[PDB]
Amino acid sequence: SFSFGGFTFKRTSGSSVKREEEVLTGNLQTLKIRVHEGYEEFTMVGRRATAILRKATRRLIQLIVSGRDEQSIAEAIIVAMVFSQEDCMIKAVRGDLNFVNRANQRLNPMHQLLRHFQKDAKVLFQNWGVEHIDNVMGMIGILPDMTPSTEMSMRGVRISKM
Ligand SMILES: CN1CN([C@@H]2O[C@H](COP(=O)(O)OP(=O)(O)OP(=O)(O)O)[C@@H](O)[C@H]2O)c2nc(N)[nH]c(=O)c21
Repeated sequence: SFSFGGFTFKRTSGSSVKREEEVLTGNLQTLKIRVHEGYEEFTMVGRRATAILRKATRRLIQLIVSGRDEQSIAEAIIVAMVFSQEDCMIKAVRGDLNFVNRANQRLNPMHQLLRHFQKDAKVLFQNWGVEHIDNVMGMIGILPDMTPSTEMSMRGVRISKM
């Protein structure tokens, strides 16, 4: 297990090979990220939300989240989207990233991204994408403005009523 974004991640299936990649944000800032290539499934546990995530190579496949309120659910979605390393997330960055930790040391690139989207996830959610969903009992969709929907949801994302 490891911790990211206030969530305890535990991998429950799959594996990944690693490779270094440089990505370029819209503000023309180069970020050096470590990509984990391959299908993996994780449970995420937070203070007020939990999630199950399936990802592949820079690609969120499926995310289910449960939480007490809109805020904590949003927090889990943000962490999963950043963790996915999806291009649309990199492209959602606005301005330069220069965040530091509690010892004023520069955060590594995944935490630069996390901090950025913890401040504002509007562009992230807006650029992520939406899809039609099926009616499945116990599950509901969520739109980029956090409105629930029985018909549509952000791509790959479902909210559990349980
Ligand atoms: C995006 N990220 C970041 N990340 C981090 O990289 C750590 C795992 O690195 P690792 O131990 O070198 O790879 P691992 O798959 O565990 O190797 P192995 O299973 O052979 O022991 C995780 O604890 C986590 O902090 C990731 N780890 C996994 N498994 N998948 C991922 O997508 C990611």
